[PDB]
Amino acid sequence: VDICTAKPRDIPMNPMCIYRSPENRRVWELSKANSRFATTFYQHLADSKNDNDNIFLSPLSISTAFAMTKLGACNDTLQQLMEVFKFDTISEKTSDQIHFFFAKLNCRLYRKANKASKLVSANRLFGDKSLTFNETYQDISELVYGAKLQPLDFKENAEQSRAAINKWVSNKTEDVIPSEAINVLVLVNTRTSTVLVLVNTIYFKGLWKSKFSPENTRKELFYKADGESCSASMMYQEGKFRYRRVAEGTQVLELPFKGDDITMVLILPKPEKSLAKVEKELTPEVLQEWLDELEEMMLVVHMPRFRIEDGFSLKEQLQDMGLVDLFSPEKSKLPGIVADLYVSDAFHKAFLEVNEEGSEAAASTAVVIAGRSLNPNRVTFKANRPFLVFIREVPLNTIIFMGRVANPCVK
Ligand SMILES: *[C@@H]1O[C@H](CO)[C@@H](O[C@@H]2O[C@H](CO)[C@@H](O)[C@H](O)[C@H]2NC(C)=O)[C@H](O)[C@H]1NC(C)=O
Ligand SMILES: *[C@@H]1O[C@H](CO)[C@@H](O)[C@H](O)[C@H]1NC(C)=O
Ligand SMILES: *[C@@H]1O[C@H](CO)[C@@H](O)[C@H](O)[C@H]1NC(C)=O
Repeated sequence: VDICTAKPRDIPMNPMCIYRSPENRRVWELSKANSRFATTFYQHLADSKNDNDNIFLSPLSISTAFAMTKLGACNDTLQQLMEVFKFDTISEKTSDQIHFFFAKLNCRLYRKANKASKLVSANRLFGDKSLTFNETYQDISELVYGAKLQPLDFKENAEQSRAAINKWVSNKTEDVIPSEAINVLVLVNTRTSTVLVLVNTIYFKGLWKSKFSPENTRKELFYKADGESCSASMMYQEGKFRYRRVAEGTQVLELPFKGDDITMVLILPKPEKSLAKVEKELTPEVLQEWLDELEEMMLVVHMPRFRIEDGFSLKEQLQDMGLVDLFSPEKSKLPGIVADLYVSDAFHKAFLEVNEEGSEAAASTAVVIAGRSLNPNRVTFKANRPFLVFIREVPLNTIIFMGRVANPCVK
């Protein structure tokens, strides 16, 4: 039974606790949901960080992790999830249906093979070796999120347990891997013993559709939010890119990878406007508006060559966002997982490496453009100051990664 084809009827979905939201078409709406959480969570994460600190994460990964957890959710815990991750914005739907749409979203995201640009997703459950897990939870987790259940000796050998998990992450999350994201959820019982660990991996390998030439790269000044500056490696190139100059100076620019399914969007505000303001103003609706107004346009592209990485606890922000019960040893309601449970820890680790090739291994490459004469009055895009970055799947319109480049300088 292939999920990709299977209809809603074919895949039962024996849901323990069902919840009705207030008042491909579905797959498209889930992406909106997923994107609403993304930008929101980013704003929270941003306010908790310093302006000149880089930010990077994969919100798709996060949504997926907590969607998996939602499988056993019940009562308020269930609702809070549906609300915090905006799953309830798919008007008049139900807990279990969200998982059908995710099965579809995943298919068109990962199963659809044919690269030049590679997007792979790996999910695994690591549950206590000596417990009896609910078979519906098992099956559905496997079916929908392709997550298998591996037993570990959490009780008597937590040390070796951690090793087992890491040996697996390494085999998945860093062939070369220049961009990835890892999400870990620790589920514990009232006794402070690890019952289950949810692990989500997503990583991307993509060659620029219009690659820069290393020969044209040169050390130049990047201007930090602290008013100082440092030496960045500026990549350079001229060409046809989807672009748009929106509200008060802000430049939006799309750089697609080979395949055209996956692209990198940059958001670069004028020198006199702070990235902070833009971040605060970045509502899901505005963002969508910007992506639409994008039109091909010959221009020059000055963009630094960088490697950013990030790591943070999901707990605080998620709580402030409404997700309380799930972390509350007393309130946490996840009955559908074992035949109590609460989330003790939820951390996220990610990094993105970009260069003349794209999200790929640096290479000794050159470029020759022969009979070209471009209007001396063309637009220029010089990212020598902090700018946002998304890596979205266009067809499905989902934000795979996102972050901020506040300092690309390597020193
Ligand atoms: C695992 O949880 C599932 C719900 O996700 C339970 O399945 C239900 O079981 C009850 C009684 O056994 C049936 O009346 C329902 O038809 C089943 N489905 C639903 C959606 O409720 C199941 O009981 C649990 N299994 C174990 C071993 O605890
Ligand atoms: C949770 O939902 C169940 C049935 O879905 C219901 O019986 C119960 O009253 C709700 N609240 C609690 C605290 O169990
Ligand atoms: C992961 O391990 C498998 C063996 O199951 C091996 O075939 C594969 O090459 C490894 N992948 C990476 C990225 O190391």
